[PDB]
Amino acid sequence: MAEKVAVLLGGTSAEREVSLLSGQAVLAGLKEAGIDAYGVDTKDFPVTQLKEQGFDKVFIALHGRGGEDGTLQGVLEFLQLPYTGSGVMASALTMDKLRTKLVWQALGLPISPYVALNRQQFETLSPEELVACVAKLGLPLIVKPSHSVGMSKVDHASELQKALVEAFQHDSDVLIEKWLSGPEFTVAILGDEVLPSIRIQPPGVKTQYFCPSGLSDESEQQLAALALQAYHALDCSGWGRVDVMQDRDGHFYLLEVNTSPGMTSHSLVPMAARQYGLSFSQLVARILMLAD
Amino acid sequence: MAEKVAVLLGGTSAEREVSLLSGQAVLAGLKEAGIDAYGVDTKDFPVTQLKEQGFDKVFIALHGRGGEDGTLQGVLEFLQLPYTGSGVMASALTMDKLRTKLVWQALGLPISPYVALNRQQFETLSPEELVACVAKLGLPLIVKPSHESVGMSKVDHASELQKALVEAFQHDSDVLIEKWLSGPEFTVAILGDEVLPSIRIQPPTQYFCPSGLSDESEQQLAALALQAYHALDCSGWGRVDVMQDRDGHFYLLEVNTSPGMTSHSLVPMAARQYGLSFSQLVARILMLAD
Ligand code: NA
Ligand code: NA
Ligand code: NA
Repeated sequence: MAEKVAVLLGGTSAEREVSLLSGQAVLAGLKEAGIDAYGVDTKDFPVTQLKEQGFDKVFIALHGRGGEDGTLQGVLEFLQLPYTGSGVMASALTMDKLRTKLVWQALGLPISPYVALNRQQFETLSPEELVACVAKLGLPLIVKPSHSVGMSKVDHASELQKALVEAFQHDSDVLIEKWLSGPEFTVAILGDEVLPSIRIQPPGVKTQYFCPSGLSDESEQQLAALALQAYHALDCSGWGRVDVMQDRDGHFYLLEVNTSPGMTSHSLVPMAARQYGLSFSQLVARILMLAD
Repeated sequence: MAEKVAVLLGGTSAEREVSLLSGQAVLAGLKEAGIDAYGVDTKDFPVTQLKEQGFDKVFIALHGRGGEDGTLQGVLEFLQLPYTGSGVMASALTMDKLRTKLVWQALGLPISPYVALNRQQFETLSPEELVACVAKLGLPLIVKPSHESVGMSKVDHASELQKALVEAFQHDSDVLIEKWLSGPEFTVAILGDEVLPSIRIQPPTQYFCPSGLSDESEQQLAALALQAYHALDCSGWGRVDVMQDRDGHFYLLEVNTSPGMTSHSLVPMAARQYGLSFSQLVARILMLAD
């Protein structure tokens, strides 16, 4: 009757080294709570054998490709093992910045004005026609692939073409967004509970996090309700984090949802959890409890 | 070495019997084109061992749960085998009728008026408040769960709504109430970047290909179907289902990411009209997997 829990960690993606640390910490947190957990480095053990190996339940602490993008989640649904975080559709949809935006937009949720361009339009249209496509966005602009690399800030119209070429190296769909002044915030969600937001200050020569975020009580409440809508819009469950950006006018704009967040002692979700009053061990036991 | 190709067929879903027929036909079609293909009934053989067994490539001819919903596609991505049809995101997004509609709607593509309801609203609101939520849709109405038929009804009078909502909320926490459309229904098969000839569907069941539309209407529908398909990130192949209203406007219904491939199915019928044999069809679909 007691459950054997596999903590999937490391793997083969670019984020392997961070995932080893998330996994190690999750493992020690689950053990502290009395959970019969085992570390499973998926670089050396194939996730297709988890069931044969005796596991009843899975905690996902991989990041990036093969971890948070739906592929692993599909394996686990095929094996019929319960697992933490979001299902197939949500894990994959949250990787696609265009379709994430489209869903949010149809629900009237705030996103930064933008224009999407596919490959066929890029090949069809002259640099001057492209400039006219995006004129209503004003300046400056952010150009990026829909699926980080290949991103540029465009300060005037003449710089657009170069930024579009670079972005179309990596993808057949590209986003041109109106630039936002910042700062950036992230909001962790655990089950139905929204945790305290964190303000992020990225380096300029190191990354700094502030929790409490510094927002007014009224702003926090708006941001919390917004994050929760953004998360439910994409059909996320279990847990995740919503990244939001402020503009000069103080309004929030939705960036993305991360469906397998970092769990190292320096990561964001543990920081918000601690501020909410949970120990790391309580956090991980709660995430696991939300898998059924 | 010629590539060894696995044709996944049968499985354990409600559509097993149709998938055995699709798979049998695909198998014979691929062999006729010179492909080294083998039938693999996934009820008896686990898909997680396809690579160990020596397969280089996969043709998906399963339907329904575990075939066209992203889970199988995730196994195959993990194993790094190329496979036919759409990837994980598109396979799974096409099963979520709410999100499919939201994406289409944000792109300005035509869908029928509708209201979405979650479980918390259903528990919160009185039958009369629900009737008022959907009054703007008029009558009759189609009530259905947001994910895969099972809990789906036609509501002819306001008084029937509650019962139809109860039934739908048996199977899902999100439910769609949609305005009924006078028809007829069409389906548009897509193969790579090529749109095939539409088929008109007449429920009593009859299929017409050519569909009977004017050249100009066919062109619009073809362009519309292609946008609908690309909107949801589909690739390889699939079918787009579209419906007319009384004034002839097209409305998008759904995209099917692993269509029937029996000798009597719709995609083979459109392909035959386009000038392809069934063997050519399946060889094309396989070629689009890389
Ligand atoms: Na994700
Ligand atoms: Na699908
Ligand atoms: Na009209």
